[PDB]
Amino acid sequence: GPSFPEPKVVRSQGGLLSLKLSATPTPLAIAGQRATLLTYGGSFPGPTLRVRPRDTVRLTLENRLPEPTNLHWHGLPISPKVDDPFLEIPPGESWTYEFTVPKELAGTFWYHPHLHGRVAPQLFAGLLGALVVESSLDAIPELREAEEHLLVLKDLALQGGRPAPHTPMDWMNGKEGDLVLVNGALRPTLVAQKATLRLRLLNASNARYYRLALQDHPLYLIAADGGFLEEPLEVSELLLAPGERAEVLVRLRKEGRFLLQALPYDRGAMGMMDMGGMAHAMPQGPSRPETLLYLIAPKNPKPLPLPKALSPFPTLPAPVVTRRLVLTEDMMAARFFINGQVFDHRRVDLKGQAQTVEVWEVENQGDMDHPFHLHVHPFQVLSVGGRPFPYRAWKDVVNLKAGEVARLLVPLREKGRTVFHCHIVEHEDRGMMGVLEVG
Amino acid sequence: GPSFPEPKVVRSQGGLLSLKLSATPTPLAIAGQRATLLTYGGSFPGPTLRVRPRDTVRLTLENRLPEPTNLHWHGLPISPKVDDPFLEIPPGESWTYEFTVPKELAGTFWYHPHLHGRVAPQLFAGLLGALVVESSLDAIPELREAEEHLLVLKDLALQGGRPAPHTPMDWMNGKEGDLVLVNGALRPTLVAQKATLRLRLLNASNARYYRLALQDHPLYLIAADGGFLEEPLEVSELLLAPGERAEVLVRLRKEGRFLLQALPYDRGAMGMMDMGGMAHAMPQGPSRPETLLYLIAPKNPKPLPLPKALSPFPTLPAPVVTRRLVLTEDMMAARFFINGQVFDHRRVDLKGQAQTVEVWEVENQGDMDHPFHLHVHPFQVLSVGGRPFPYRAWKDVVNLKAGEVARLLVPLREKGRTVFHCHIVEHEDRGMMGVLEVG
Ligand SMILES: [Cu+2]
Ligand SMILES: [Cu+2]
Ligand SMILES: [Cu+2]
Ligand SMILES: [Cu+2]
Ligand SMILES: [Cu+2]
Ligand SMILES: [Cu+2]
Ligand code: NA
Ligand code: NA
Repeated sequence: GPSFPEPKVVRSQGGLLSLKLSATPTPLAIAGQRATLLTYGGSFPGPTLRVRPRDTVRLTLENRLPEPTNLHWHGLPISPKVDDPFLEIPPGESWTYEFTVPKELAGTFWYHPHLHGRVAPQLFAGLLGALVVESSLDAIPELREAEEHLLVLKDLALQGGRPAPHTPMDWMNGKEGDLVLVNGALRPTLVAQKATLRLRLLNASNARYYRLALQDHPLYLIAADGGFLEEPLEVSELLLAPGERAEVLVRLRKEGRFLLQALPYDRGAMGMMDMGGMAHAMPQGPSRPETLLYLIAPKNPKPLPLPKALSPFPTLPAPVVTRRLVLTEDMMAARFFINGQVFDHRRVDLKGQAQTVEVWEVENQGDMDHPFHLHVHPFQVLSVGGRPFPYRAWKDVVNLKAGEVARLLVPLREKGRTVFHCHIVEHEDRGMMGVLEVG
Repeated sequence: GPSFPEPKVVRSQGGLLSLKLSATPTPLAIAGQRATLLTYGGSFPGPTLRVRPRDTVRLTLENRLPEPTNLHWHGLPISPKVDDPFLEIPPGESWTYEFTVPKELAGTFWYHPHLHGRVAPQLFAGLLGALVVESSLDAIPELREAEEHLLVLKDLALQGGRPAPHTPMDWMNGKEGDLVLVNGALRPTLVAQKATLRLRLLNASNARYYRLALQDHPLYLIAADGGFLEEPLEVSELLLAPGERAEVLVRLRKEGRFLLQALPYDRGAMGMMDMGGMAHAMPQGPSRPETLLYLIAPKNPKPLPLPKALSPFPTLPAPVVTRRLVLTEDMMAARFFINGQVFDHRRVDLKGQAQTVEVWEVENQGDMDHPFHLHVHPFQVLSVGGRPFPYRAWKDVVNLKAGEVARLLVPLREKGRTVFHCHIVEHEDRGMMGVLEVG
């Protein structure tokens, strides 16, 4: 096959993407070993769905798991009566998700389970795939002529040919695995044929962070989670927290082999030590460095010029309310709170008005990083930690280090009940989620 | 009382020290709190016995403990039929130790239990005291005019008003306590009246090391465990392992307060950690620094000159045998071995000839420091770690860091069966001891 493995793509046909996917235990070969994973469509990752604005998506999910499941269309600003976080599909039953792709939308999204209390084991076991909304901006020559690849960043641990079970410490920290994979492959080689690469990046891990750096090269950020930036932004590295997406241009500077690495990053995970008094919690410290892939540049690379502009970011109306959402932890209990409470699907926590804009100040009073996700209503990050964000783009996950406040501008779009939660999915399963009702 | 607490002294009378001591649980005040310790003579430390060469010692030990006990006359080159490591005194019974102090002897010795398998809890709980053999060398003016003090270095931990029980990790590492005491007092003040101090130092701890340093001052070593050096040796610090003794002169240089500290020292103690894989053993690292006492210098101090010479060290006959004793560990089992075996009181390990000299090469193939002690037969340390020792003096404990070989010259003195063992007494109780028979 191609040197660089990527999920099989399913494209809409005549404006319609109509697909049946089964969620099923499936034996496959991964990373050189045989294992049984839980997959969509028989593969890990699941198939990439590729659509255009105004397409209809009709996706029938057949549940062939031994427990209930559902889908979250992560990042899509659609109705929460479709992207329904409270729906349960029982074992053996099916449900059809049908929606229209919004007109003003572009970027890399993804789909995965969202059945409260069971997300972390289901996502860890292999249930996820990407959704790409292609744009008329993809026709500008500086993007059209780039070589495009999707990179699904997802780690795994195997025991006895199956995904390793969650331990109590995994529920506290979020589970990370020793197999650090790209598109389900272990350290694949990308032999570039063009000097400019357009890489769509997805962190579909439960909890692992990827502090991305390409040896000898900057990255040019052109899209965040939910849409394009206004112009490319040069960065020396790019941190992708669980659930985040980014698109970058890589301008290969000379022939050679360059490693794409996940550099050391300390997200605040904890271990336990006994040194005579004790036992007491102790920081794990930064992750060990990982090589994600080997990038081989072509001969005599001459990259395209960067695009001067991408998409202007919308002018938003003045906001009508400011909200404050404080994140705290009880690590030894593995319980996680928003404003002092754990999720309860019967309780509405915030009530807002469709088509108004809100300012959300989300404050991490814990010691771990927490990547905060809001369904249905993409947001503009204004500042995090008191530092203004250096670009304007739609996001739907924002990472908070210990102590930091993020200030978000949140236009409320579709009416209905939806949720916001930490995207360390173990923390969501363990309570760090609340309910927003938009009317 | 005097600003500097020291154990009460019992002196021989007319050439005879005849004393009844009871080993008993005794309520006392220590470090500002009430506790019940196991004591000799009603005190912690026990009374200091002070004798001269050729004195007779007649000590009746009455056992008022709930378990058997005995005495080891640590460092005295007397008969192992008196200093009998196999003798058991049952609860409520008494035994009289009677011996003559050897003619060619001087220094600081001590007494403590040596009933195999029960040493560590009995010593930790308070059962120990010092024995001083005074010398005609003490009359030379450079020692006579010095101010003399004994410093018994011994730590403790209390729980519920009693010595803290041993945990499994204590049996592996040797138990250290958070109360780091001098003569049973917490950080006492020594207000010096003379400019030269002669300090007798005893490490009577189960396992704690004392890396001794006096602020702003060197120490002048004048005696090791079992006798004088040939001349004073200037040192910037002095490591005293469990069971070791030293005598030093301190020459106070100016008015002021100087701390005597136990500086950080890593003896190889281990803890346990769980960081996601695990649980696995991890080094504790160096001890935290401790202040042992506050030393107040007098006004306008003018120290005496040092003695030019002390005692010539004996010329020993050429040795007739070389022995090799290899120390190893099974830390997770808390088992400790010499040449692959644990102690067995029925098994003789070495057979030597009285009045010959032997070379013992003791090799630490473990990762912890081990302070190796031989009963009855004081030795001359030639080298440790391949470094020649910088002085000649009688020792009876030699500390080995991980990997190090000590080469000892061992004149065999009294006939009979005796033992050698680690003086981390938990390691002796857990097997690191063997039997020497001299005939
Ligand atoms: Cu998600
Ligand atoms: Cu969600
Ligand atoms: Cu979290
Ligand atoms: Cu001893
Ligand atoms: Cu002994
Ligand atoms: Cu030892
Ligand atoms: Na299938
Ligand atoms: Na008593």
